[PDB]
Amino acid sequence: AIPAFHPGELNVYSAPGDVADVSRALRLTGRRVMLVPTMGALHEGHLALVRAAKRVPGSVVVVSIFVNPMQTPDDDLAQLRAEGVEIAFTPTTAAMYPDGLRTTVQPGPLAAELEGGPRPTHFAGVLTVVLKLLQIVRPDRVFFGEKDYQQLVLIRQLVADFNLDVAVVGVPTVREADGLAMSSRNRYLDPAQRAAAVALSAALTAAAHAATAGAQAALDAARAVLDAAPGVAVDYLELRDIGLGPMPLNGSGRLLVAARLGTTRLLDNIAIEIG
Amino acid sequence: IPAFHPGELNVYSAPGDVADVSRALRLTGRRVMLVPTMGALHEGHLALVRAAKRVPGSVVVVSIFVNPMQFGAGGDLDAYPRTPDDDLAQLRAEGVEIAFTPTTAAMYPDGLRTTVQPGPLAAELEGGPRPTHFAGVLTVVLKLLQIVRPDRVFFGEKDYQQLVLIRQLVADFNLDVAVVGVPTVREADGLAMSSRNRYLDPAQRAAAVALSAALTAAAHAATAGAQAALDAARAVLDAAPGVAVDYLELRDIGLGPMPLNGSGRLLVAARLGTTRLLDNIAIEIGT
Ligand SMILES: Cc1nn(C)c2sc(C(=O)O)cc12
Ligand SMILES: Cc1nn(C)c2sc(C(=O)O)cc12
Ligand SMILES: Cc1nn(C)c2sc(C(=O)O)cc12
Repeated sequence: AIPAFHPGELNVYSAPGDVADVSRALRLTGRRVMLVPTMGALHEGHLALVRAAKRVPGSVVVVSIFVNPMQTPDDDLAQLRAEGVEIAFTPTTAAMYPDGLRTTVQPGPLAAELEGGPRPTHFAGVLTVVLKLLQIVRPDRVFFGEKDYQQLVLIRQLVADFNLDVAVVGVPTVREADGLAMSSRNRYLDPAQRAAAVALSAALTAAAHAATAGAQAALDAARAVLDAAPGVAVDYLELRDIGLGPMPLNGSGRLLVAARLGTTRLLDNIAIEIG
Repeated sequence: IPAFHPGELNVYSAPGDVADVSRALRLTGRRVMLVPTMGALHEGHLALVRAAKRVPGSVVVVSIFVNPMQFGAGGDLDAYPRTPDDDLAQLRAEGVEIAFTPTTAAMYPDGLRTTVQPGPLAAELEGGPRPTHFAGVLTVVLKLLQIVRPDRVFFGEKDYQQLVLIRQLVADFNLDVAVVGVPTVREADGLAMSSRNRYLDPAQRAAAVALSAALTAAAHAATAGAQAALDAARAVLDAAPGVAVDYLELRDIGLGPMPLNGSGRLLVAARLGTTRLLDNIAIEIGT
């Protein structure tokens, strides 16, 4: 028997088999199943993922809330109900890992770069759980923010390399009024830190406009903006091609930055068109 | 989609071709059965095919791919037997409707990039000296499952450790396929079917009955306990000219981090000249 599913309401499932059976039943009814993976503590950046999913005609939206051990609940659910989301998938760690940590996904060597410097197993955790959610839910499209750009690229590698049939959709970063990318970590910044933190996005938009004068100009403009900020310890500032290989001499790229303010690590990135 | 002719063998090399045919067949009600192979087909493989065929309304996909990722060496990949003409002929005789024969480039356009890391079972038994072998196997099997999206996938008990690892892949990644293990098909004297038996000369083929003889002796000895079962098998292997044993191990049925209770699996690997042969059997201890 298919688990209970009430159309137009928020249906919450905590068992992977339940959400798997309801998703498969809905697919058979002529719905397109959209998956929005999250770790809860939802903010407007997560809601942009939800809204992008909802606009696909025929969509049913599944939002998973799972804190990976390997990479309020009531508040989150209320936010999803207010968005018209019909399915939330809220499994326990033991439901996700009933045999513990066993077969995992090994990322390619991109996972050791950039964010993988301080956290060399983070992406193996992310890709393992993303793979599992994709198999449980079997969505037609899966939605991820561009803010975690290296994650997004590695996800696309997973999908290509394991021949997954899902479409991966990147959704542009949602930003505070001064450009700071949204994050639950922003609230930990004191006022001097929060003022300094706008240097990340300001550096990146300066670089994207400087880029008519070429790659070096784009990088030097971003470095000058970051150098104008106090208490911003830059971990990296890298211009790469769109798939995070070496930047080509012109054309399309991506500029990524990460920095520590006090004990809080912030990331941002932007599209760059060289010349 | 490309062309699909029922009651005929349709051969697709392009992953996208077999994926589109598979999805179209599933959409019309047929259940899709996958039998992954490395070619060089013998009656062991045909038993998997026959098991697949008997599932009602099934369409059978047999894949043939010598997977370079599960080979290290040392020339093992180049030496693997390739008999493509006979393979497709056998499949036509068995009434299989789909053969999937992808190229290396189609499977690995980016080389080795994201891969499957098996659990600790992969570092034991066959994996002890070949620590990357089962990562190769699981990577290729995951890709085939995603390409074909079968309802059921068929593997031999012959390669028992592989089968157990594929059940772990399926469970651990929440794959929506059922894994069917098919019992080992044997020559009249007991020798397990294998695409390596072709490398046994007459003397080695005669000597090689010792593996199956040892294992069935142990299974019967096992009414007297584990030591009795192991010592019976060791005796038979010891009496065999030119069999060099690499391991003889009695484990729990899942080969995992748990001791033997009542039900076990006894596994052997041995070398006859340069030919390495495997076999295994169910063991029931005592009562
Ligand atoms: C910032 C931000 N913008 N968006 C679309 C997203 S999705 C997300 C997330 O952590 O999933 C963060 C953000
Ligand atoms: C403000 C702001 N900061 N960043 C990194 C970007 S990207 C962007 C945009 O319109 O693409 C606006 C902004
Ligand atoms: C003959 C023979 N050798 N072996 C290992 C086995 S397992 C078996 C069986 O019928 O279950 C028969 C045989």
